[PDB]
Amino acid sequence: GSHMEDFVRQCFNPMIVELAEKAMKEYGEDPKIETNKFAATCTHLEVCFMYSDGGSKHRFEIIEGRDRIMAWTVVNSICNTTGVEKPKFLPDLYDYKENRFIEIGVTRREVHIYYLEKANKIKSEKTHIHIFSFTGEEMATKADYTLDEESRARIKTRLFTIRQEMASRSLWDSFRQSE
Ligand SMILES: C[C@H](C[C@@H](C[C@H](C[C@@H](C[C@@H](CCN1CCCC1=O)N1CCCC1=O)N1CCCC1=O)N1CCCC1=O)N1CCCC1=O)N1CCCC1=O
Ligand SMILES: Nc1ncnc2c1ncn2CCNC(=O)c1nc([C@@H]2CCCN2C(=O)OCc2ccccc2)[nH]c(=O)c1O
Ligand SMILES: [Mn+2]
Ligand SMILES: [Mn+2]
Repeated sequence: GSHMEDFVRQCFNPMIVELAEKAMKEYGEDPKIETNKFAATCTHLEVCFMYSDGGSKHRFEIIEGRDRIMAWTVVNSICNTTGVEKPKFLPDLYDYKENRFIEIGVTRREVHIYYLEKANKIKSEKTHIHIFSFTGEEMATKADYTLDEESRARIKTRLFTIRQEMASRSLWDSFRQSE
């Protein structure tokens, strides 16, 4: 295998690793080759799941982690349930409390840079955007951060723990440059 793949398997829990493998193979990418994107898929997955964990019991409909056609099935149902507009791109969550889809981003640049790319690419206006970084920074639409401070602070801490673990294994440099 590879050093990055070995690190991913001992860093994330097996359920996350399995969902990342499925999501990567579903789009023609092999986790054993594109190991940097393998780490980023695991990171993005865990962040979405910690995010959904931060709300109430039945607040978030998780979209990420499902297969493509079932994910769009849940989106069509949410749209016909509440009446919100069907987004052009697959989001990560839906907030039943605020009635909006959420796109979650985990970047290795300025949260402003990645927000600008995502906000211009989405072009749906209704989809709420929330970006985390590997340095503790976050940016969200209308400065509305959805969750309480304690839940967001846990995610940031986890991201920085992943960053330190990669550097100890001298993997962080190629990982930050691969994005
Ligand atoms: C035991 C516990 C594991 C976590 C798992 C949970 C993520 C997520 C799990 C899967 C369900 C699998 N599939 C396959 C298709 C149908 C389907 O449903 N997916 C992915 C798509 C949506 C979904 O449901 N789920 C399940 C319940 C709610 C949820 O979000 N979460 C949430 C926090 C971080 C994390 O990983 N659980 C289970 C419930 C409580 C909990 O925390 N562990 C092990 C040690 C650490 C830990 O937390
Ligand atoms: N190569 C593919 N690997 C898995 N899933 C893929 C994929 N191509 C498409 N999908 C499914 C639909 N896209 C997303 O869900 C999605 N995309 C994006 C960005 C922004 C523009 C395109 N993009 C992209 O290429 O994915 C990057 C990526 C990598 C790991 C984990 C999540 C995302 N950032 C999201 O935070 C996100 O959730
Ligand atoms: Mn997604
Ligand atoms: Mn996302």
